[PDB]
Amino acid sequence: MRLERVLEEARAKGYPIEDNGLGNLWVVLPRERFKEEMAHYKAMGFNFLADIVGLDYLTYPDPRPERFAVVYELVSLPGWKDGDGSRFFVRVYVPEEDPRLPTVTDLWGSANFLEREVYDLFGIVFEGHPDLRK
Ligand SMILES: [Ca+2]
Ligand SMILES: [Ca+2]
Ligand SMILES: [Ca+2]
Repeated sequence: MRLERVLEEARAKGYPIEDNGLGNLWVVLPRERFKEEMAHYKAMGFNFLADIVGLDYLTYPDPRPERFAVVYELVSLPGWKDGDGSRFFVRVYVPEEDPRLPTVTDLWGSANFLEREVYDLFGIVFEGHPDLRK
């Protein structure tokens, strides 16, 4: 199952893993490794980017590595016929000094809309997005 492999790689690379006991898993990626790993997840068969959620930790009581984070919902869709239903979240922290991430619109077509919603809401730039060049 793809999710086993995702977690094995995260453990080996020292990327933080989080669970909520309800079957939801998070892998925290450093911004410097984000695009390479997203491309690897696509190659592994996470063919559906379901969602991107922007987060602002300003005013919440527990310190985080950065003010902002972006969360991606990746899915291996159970169908034709590889694809096993694996689903997990990627979280990447984004510095307030440089609120910027690589686009993944080259990997998933749903990213066009999802990234634009986050840019409009938080001002986080998805560099390379067809609407956000320059
Ligand atoms: Ca969902
Ligand atoms: Ca969702
Ligand atoms: Ca959503």
